[PDB]
Parts: sequence; C-alpha cells; structure tokens
Amino acid sequence: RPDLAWLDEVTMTQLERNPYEVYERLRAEAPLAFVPVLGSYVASTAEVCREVATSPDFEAVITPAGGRTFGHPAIIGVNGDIHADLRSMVEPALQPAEVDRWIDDLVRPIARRYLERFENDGHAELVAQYCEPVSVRSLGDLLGLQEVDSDKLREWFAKLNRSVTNAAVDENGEFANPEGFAEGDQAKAEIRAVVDPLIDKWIEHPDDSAISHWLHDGMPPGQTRDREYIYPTIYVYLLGAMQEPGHGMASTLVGLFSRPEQLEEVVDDPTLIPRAIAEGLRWTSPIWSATARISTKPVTIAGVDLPAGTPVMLSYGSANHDTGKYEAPSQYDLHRPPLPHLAFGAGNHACAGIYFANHVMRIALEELFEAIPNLERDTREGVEFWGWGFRGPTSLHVTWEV
Ligand code: HEM
Ligand SMILES: COc1cccc(OC)c1O
Repeated sequence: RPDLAWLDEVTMTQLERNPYEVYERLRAEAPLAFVPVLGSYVASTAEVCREVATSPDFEAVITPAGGRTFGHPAIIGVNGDIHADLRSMVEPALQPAEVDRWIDDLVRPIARRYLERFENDGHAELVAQYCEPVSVRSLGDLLGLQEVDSDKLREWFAKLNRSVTNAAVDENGEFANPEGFAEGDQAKAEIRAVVDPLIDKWIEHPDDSAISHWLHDGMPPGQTRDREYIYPTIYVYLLGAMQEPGHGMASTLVGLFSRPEQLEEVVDDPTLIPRAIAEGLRWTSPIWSATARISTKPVTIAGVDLPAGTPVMLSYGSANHDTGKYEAPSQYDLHRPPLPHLAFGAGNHACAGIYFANHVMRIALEELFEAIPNLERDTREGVEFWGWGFRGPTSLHVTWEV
C-alpha cells in the first residue's frame, strides 16, 4: 500500500518500547493495515477490532510466534468442537457464582503474606514484590501448583511472553530472531518436568485443583483428557492468566500516581477500586496485541478487500485509545464515564476469566492501600512500560513515611 510506505521502517523494538505513536497513525491512516515487521494485518481501532472479533466471517487463529510457542490445541487458537470442549473445560472455576464463593479466602491471605514482607520498609518495587507474586500465587494455588514457587511462575510467564511476542519477520516473511523461541522451549521443558508428575497423580487421585478438573470434568467414567490435549491451554494460563492481573494492578497504580488527587480519592474510598482498575486496563491494556482472527471467506473490512485465510492481529491496546470513543485517551482519568472497553477482547473468544481477574486485582489493591495508606511513587525512579503483545510497567518503585 503506497501511502503507508513508512510502515516499512517501523521496527519491532520501536513497537515494544512504545507502540502508541505508530498506532495513532494507523488509527487515522488505515484502521486495518499490513505491518511488515509483524508479517500480518493489524486492526487498530475499536470499530475494526470489535468487528473482526465478533464477525461470523472470522474465526480464531494464533499469532505466528504464539503458535511456534504453544502448539495445538491452544484454547486461543482453535474453533468448533475443540474450542467448545476447551471452553467447557476451563469455565467451571471461572463462573461468577463459583468465584464469589472462595475468591476472598484465596487472594486476601496471599496479599497479606506478600505485604508483610515489606510494608514496614518505607520502600518497595511493587511489580516484583507485590503485583506479580499476588497474581501468580493466587492462580497457581487455584490450578493446583501450590508447590511451584512464585519466583518460578514469574520466570515462566516472562520467558513465555518473550517467545510468544517474538513476532519480527524479515524481508522473506521468516522469523527474524529464531533463537528467541529457545527460552520458550526451555520454559515448556521445565513446566513438563514439574507438571507431568502432578497430572500423573491427579489422574489416579482427583482433587479440587483446577487442572485435576480439566482432566476429569465431563469425561466418561475412568477417563481423563489426554495431557497433550490440555498442555497448550496450560501454557496459555502460565503466560497471560499468570501475568495479566499483576500487570493490570501495576498499570492502574501508575495511572493513579499520575493523578495524585485521584489516588487520594481511591485510598479514602476503596469502593472506587473497581472503577480505577477498569480505567487502568483501558489506559494501558495488559493484553495489548496478543490475539488474532483469520477470515474464513473473502471479506471487506475498513475498505480492505481481504481474501479468505487472512490473519488479522487484534491490537486491543490501540483500540482502547480510540479517539472516536475517548477524550485524551493517553491520560489516566478515574472519572471517565464507564464506557465499554476491549481490554478483555470480544466475541466467542473473549476472555474467559474476567470476573476472577477483576476480583484478584481489586482485592490486591484493597489490601495494599489498607496496609500503606500513605503510599507514594518514588519520583527519583522512572517507570518504563514495555511490550507490544503484552504491555505493562517493568518496575514500580514506591516510598512511604514509616
Ligand atoms: C487483567 C487481567 C486479564 C486481561 C486484561 C485479559 C485479557 C484477555 C484478552 C484480551 C483475551 C483475548 C480475547 C480475544 O482475543 O478477543 C483473553 C483471553 C483469555 N483469557 Fe483473559 N485476561 C486477563 C486475565 C485472565 C485470567 C486470570 C484468566 C484465567 C484464570 C484468563 C483466561 C483467559 C482465557 C481462557 C482466554 C482465551 C479465551 C478463548 O480464546 O476462548 N484471563 N484474555
Ligand atoms: C498469546 O497468549 C495469550 C493470549 C491471550 C490470553 C492468554 O492467557 C489468558 C495468553 O497466554
């Protein structure tokens, strides 16, 4: 496309570092555009993302580097009967009535445990010391990985993140950085060594862990889902389900710190924490551009005639800055009206764990503000955000008077 020749000079590092300038141009110039370094069409506006995500003429497809990492059948990358089974497999523990039975007793003790390690220090780096540990320890316990330390769960989702978002392609459409998949492969090898004995035990001795239920639920007597059939969805969980609540927490805190009067409002009135988190997810979407759909027949979208079999990346993080929907979207504003957002996706492949994720983030922020009501950002340190596929702050240094 001639007028978009500038996209030929967009680099993967630029998008990782800050994708918002390029995507602001895309939303104005070409809401559906082929980005050469990504090797794919990308949807940048709310209208196009929503249309593709909910269209009967599209189905799910995994991004190329996502497929290289996860294989088949990743719940995010399959359709039809297999997708229906995998959705029925994961949905029981995510049902709102079920989450509300036990989410407080799960997350609140975990939050307190991590807070107790630093709440009297006067200083902390909240990403590593609080947001990521609460996120992974909560989900890890739900899954049945109680004995996998939070440090290891965090390492796994970091390696899986880098492998899944190793998206850069060269002039021939080939992956430009094939060595970048190696740490994904090594994370998977470590996960197998840890989880295979757990699956061995759950097959014979089912318990209340989610993965035991993934093996046994809805199966004939004495049968379990094959472990090779469920492992790719385990990997999906060990990346985004482990990573994203911690990133949503942290981005919400950075946004609130950027509006000090609003941080004070939320500390004074913790019933505003859910609204603060919803704005945080719009403001810096944790899953920024990590899923995709593929056309199943010829379609015209945003003036582009697409053949059947065309993948389209859903850059929801860009859609959530659509100035057709929001005023000054790069500014965090708790008092924005509660409008629809796309941080959880849309359609049949929309996020399955919204209700759980929102509660994890809410409880974690509740306990943090109760423990450290005078929390302040350490302005001597910068906050850098990183990530095009998944985006969040790489650290969050804070201080408080002890
Ligand atoms: C703030 C935290 C989270 C955010 C922002 C988020 C966002 C998303 C997004 C954008 C997608 C892709 C939707 C699409 O392609 O249209 C997704 C998929 C998914 N998420 Fe969430 N997620 C979060 C946490 C979680 C958690 C904690 C779990 C599990 C306990 C979870 C389970 C899933 C599943 C199973 C899918 C795949 C759905 C499917 O393909 O059918 N997510 N999520
Ligand atoms: C590409 O990887 C993912 C995409 C969307 C959601 C995920 O975890 C829930 C995830 O791991």
